[PDB]
Amino acid sequence: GTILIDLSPDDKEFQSVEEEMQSTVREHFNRYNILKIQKVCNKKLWERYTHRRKEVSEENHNHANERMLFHGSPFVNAIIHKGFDERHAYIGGMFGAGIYFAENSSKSNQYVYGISCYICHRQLLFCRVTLGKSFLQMAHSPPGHHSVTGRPLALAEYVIYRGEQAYPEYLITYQIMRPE
Repeated sequence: GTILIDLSPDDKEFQSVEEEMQSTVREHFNRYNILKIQKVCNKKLWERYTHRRKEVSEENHNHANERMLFHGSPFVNAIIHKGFDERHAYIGGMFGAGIYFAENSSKSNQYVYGISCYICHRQLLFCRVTLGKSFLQMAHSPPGHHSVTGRPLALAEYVIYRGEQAYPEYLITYQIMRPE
């Protein structure tokens, strides 16, 4: 029961997600061509998220440690309908078998087509992620912990090992803009 709410570029919510998308771009293109920012409204994927959010709160001194983070994966189209699913994690990842996020849109943009075209439209997710007690760096969370924060330039990555601790709130259809 997923319904996509298309946001007007004149809407404060659109501009918020637009600036957050554009301002978090670093260099390893310069700016993005933001085409479509849609809200993801699924009552069951939401009640599943919030239920888990409260579980983590009670295990972390009444602090969910919630963050808005970007996500890229070949599974975006499936995620918005079936929710995040740790079962589809990669066994050999640097931080084990978890779902990867980043606070830089440009980081998540790397993982859109698995692990240089200006024409083909891309999609990222801008998600609510419950980090809870994040371990600074494997199969699951370490004991007493709910997420992994990594920092391998030195760009921050965040990994969860339970699909229900993230909700794909915004679907951003965009292109990387050609440097003039």
